[PDB]
Amino acid sequence: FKGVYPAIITPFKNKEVDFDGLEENINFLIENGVSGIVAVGTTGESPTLSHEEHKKVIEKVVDVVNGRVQVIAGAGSNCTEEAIELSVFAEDVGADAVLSITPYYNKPTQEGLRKHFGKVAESINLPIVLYNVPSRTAVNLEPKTVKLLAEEYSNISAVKEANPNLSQVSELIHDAKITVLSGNDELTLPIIALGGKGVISVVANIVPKEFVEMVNYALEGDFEKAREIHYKLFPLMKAMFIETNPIPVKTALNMMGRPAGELRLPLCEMSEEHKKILENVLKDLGLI
Amino acid sequence: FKGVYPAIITPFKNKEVDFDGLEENINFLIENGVSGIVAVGTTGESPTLSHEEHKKVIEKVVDVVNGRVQVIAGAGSNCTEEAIELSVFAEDVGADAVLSITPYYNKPTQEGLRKHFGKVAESINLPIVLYNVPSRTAVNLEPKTVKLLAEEYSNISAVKEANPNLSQVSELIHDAKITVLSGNDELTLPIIALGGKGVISVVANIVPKEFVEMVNYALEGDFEKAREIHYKLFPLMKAMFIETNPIPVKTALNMMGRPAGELRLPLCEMSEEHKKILENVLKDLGLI
Amino acid sequence: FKGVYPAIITPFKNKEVDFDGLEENINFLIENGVSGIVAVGTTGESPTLSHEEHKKVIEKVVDVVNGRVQVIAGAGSNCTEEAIELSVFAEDVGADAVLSITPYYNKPTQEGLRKHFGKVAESINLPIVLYNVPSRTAVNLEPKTVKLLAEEYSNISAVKEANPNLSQVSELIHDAKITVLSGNDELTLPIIALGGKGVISVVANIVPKEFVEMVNYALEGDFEKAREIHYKLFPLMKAMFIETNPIPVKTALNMMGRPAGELRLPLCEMSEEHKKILENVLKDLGLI
Amino acid sequence: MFKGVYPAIITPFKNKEVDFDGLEENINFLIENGVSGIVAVGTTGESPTLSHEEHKKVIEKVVDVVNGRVQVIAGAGSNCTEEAIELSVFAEDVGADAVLSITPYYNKPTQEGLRKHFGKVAESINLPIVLYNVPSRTAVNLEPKTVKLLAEEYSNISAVKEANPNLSQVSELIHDAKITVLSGNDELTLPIIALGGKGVISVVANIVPKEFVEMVNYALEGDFEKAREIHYKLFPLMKAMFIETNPIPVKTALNMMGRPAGELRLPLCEMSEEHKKILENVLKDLGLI
Repeated sequence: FKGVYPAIITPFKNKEVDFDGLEENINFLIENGVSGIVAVGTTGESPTLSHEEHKKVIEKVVDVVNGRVQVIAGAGSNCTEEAIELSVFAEDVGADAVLSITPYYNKPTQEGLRKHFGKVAESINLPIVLYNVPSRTAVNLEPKTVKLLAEEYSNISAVKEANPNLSQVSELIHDAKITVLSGNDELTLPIIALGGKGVISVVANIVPKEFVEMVNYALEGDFEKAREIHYKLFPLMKAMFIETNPIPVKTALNMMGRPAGELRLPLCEMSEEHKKILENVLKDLGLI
Repeated sequence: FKGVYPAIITPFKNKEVDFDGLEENINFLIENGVSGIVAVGTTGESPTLSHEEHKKVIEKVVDVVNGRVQVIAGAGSNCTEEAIELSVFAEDVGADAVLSITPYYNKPTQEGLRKHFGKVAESINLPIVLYNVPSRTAVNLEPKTVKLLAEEYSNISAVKEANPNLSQVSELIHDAKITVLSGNDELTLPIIALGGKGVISVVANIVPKEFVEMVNYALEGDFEKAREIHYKLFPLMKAMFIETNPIPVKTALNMMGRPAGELRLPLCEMSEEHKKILENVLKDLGLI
Repeated sequence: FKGVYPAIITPFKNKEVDFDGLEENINFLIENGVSGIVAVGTTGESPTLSHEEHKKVIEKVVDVVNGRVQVIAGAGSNCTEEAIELSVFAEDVGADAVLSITPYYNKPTQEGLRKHFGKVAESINLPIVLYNVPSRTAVNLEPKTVKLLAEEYSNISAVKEANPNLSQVSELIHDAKITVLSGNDELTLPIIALGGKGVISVVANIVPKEFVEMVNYALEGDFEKAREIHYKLFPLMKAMFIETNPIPVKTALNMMGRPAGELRLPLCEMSEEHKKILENVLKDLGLI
Repeated sequence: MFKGVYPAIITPFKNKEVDFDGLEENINFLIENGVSGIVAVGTTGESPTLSHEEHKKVIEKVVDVVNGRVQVIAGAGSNCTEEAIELSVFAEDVGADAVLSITPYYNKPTQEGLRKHFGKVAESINLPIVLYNVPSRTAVNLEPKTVKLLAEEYSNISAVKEANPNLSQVSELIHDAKITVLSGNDELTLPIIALGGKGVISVVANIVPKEFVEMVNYALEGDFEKAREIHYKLFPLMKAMFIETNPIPVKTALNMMGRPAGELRLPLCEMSEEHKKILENVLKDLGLI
């Protein structure tokens, strides 16, 4: 795993997944140089997709990409048995990897997380991206735990790290001997300087070419040029979290006239104050 | 809503729900004076129950209780369509009310929270208990949002408040359109002192009788007698969070030889260290 | 220690301590039922008094009170040498107790705190009220450290507890080593329910009579009547922290035409937005 | 401007008194090793536990010993505005090159209170001023909007030592401020420079000045492959520097290495036996013994 992997939105139309818009979105991202696509993660609205829709979206992404970039299937759950069914499906349907979130809400212990991901890792042969986002899940996947997992299971391959405490990123790089992927667009630059190898990205849905450029300069070690793009995208990056992801990214795509449509409850339209702000940021970049 | 409402565990035996054990537990609680039972909440491991088991547990609680005390059924979800469907089922199956958790993990705005709970309120005629636990969900249901909800829908009746900042409870009581139930055993006494009317409780699975008396003292305004049971049980209350609920409560029940059985992954067995502490707490109380 | 001790403001006039206003304020609070006076704490702007103003304000409080009620002198500092000096001064000048805050900013360890408070307790024969407020000091004085202090030093007699996690208060009460005084006006009712014996108060500066009545109702165990006043005063109690104390309380006292005067930098006049909220709260109470 | 590595020097004590000879010897050690400047009597220097007179004499000793070879930044912050002015005026009068000025701690002023506070400091002197933000100690966060107003009004508001570990605060400063950002966290120094910061005010540069200077110069020149190598080699040491509250670990470490430090002043006190051993092993691993 290296470079930019947009966490793609799931577009909706007439209350159903918009499979055609999906294809068009995927092809857009591929023309602009992304290394891969993460299907049905948080930005894909996994919580509000039926079991059956989650499967059809993954299959659609696998079928459209048709090997041109890595397809990473969202397969996390806070129920271990479900995380297994999903991971096995991702392998069977032809995904190249699995993104597996730490169980949210039920708050397992570190031993719980170890056991949980261990089952997941044993269930499939695919590379697994562990996904840590304490601010949403109420649990922090500790580096020592990842080190144990990584040393037991060769397919445990990377961490998408969205803990904003970057000394966790140092511990992972130093002790854990795992690939770190940024889980926060705005921390991608400093995480890559730390040893990080890429990013699973929200904003790359909107500006894939520029984000790909930025990340490529950061990987090459050209931070002067990376910073230039970072600072240019900086207001857009802030606007991506002006309300909870994916409310902003879908709003922005609608404003640009790209496929996205409605958010599913309990997610809902941005405030007007917030819209105008995003509106202005998009205008400043000449995106609309 | 008034008094002690144990949030019951879901006992397991041979990877299946222990229906006889459930029945044994319910009658134990009823016989010790609880006002009602909360089925398949987070203490009942709802995250790791199948859709089928969820419905079967609630049906069994309804049928065993047989109108004797209130049955409040867990029916929340971070997907609104799923919340509506669970709530409809609880009504159709004969439950007296619905416990509805704020969407966890996807972090809806206050407006999205209001829309989510509105859809739930509109789907059923049963009284609804809203459930706020920011330390698990990563979202705080604000008192002004409860106020707007209780104003719009007459079946929005109570809030199980587990926010540990008791100014939020004072604000709920002040902006007075709902009954406040303690969502934390150890804060039950000060929450009733503030004007709370009961508790949805973990510890009441273990010491139903004593907790019922404490609460009744607090409700009567006799805090000297209430404090005396609070303090007797204080070490027990702490041990109930020595690891993530329901790990300790199930552990404790197994210890006492009562129906409980295993935890489902990613929840797992307590530390040897932590069990020793729990064991000793239990022993000092003559429960083992 | 029992009942209501206002932490009095230090009024200023023409850039100097307003000793007459001070006298007038003290007399007003005594006439309206307070149990004592806390001089030159945080609410009295101790960080912005010179060393000589600090000693003078305390001397004046001692002199005006003239033994009528207990005088508790702010002493204490994040430098142990200064804390001893301040404490020995309080004794020499005729105060009845000392209020001693945990060192702020320099973050000593629990062992550091024990040694700091030990040196203070050895330096004087007066009773000492420990002051814990992690939200300001960046340090939490653990109940086990209090237990240890109280066991070694018989003049460590109380803790002013401003940690809003009321489990910490339950722990302090369970050890029964020490009197608990509320450090937060709005948590006074629930803290007394838990076994607290009173409050070091901000809002008592504004409504001494009403707050004294609330607190006595609570100490007698009449929570029905305690609740009535707590809810009557709730919007005021919130207004008291709408910005950092003592900016609201001095603002309210000036609006009321009582001695208070200017705030010393870095504290400064409240926002116009916050002034409007406070003024309406004072008007609702008939205080302006 | 401010650039490169500025250690926040300890104040060494001998027999309950500031150890001036030890202080001199520490200063020359750091200068020998290529530091850009010295930060005197900040938190690492136990500013809370020094007398007024010790504070003054310590800054005086630092100015004199340094003798213009490197920049001297004098800690002169207080949570009392009148005292912050006084300390600042003194730093200028005595010959320091710059003032470090911490957001008032404990009393929790509002943003506007902070602006007015730093405004009075800035009006009091002509020295460049480094604003120090460290919410984990002060209970307050100086917002980039507030820094931007300061810098727009006062030409001598020159840098921020940023110890807030939320690094998008750092990119908000780089993006909006026009102030120099200095790292306030040894372990975040490398990612802060990547974001465009220009150096660090450092605890660990007291122990390994030559290594830190060179890691920083690599990160400054944009050679992150080599910055990373030194960052990870020092990573256990950087964590040890906060194993207990700074400056407990750094002084414990200097004493272990037989360099001037001596005792901590209450309420600071000796490290636990368990923490001592962890520190010792990391010192042993780097061969600092």
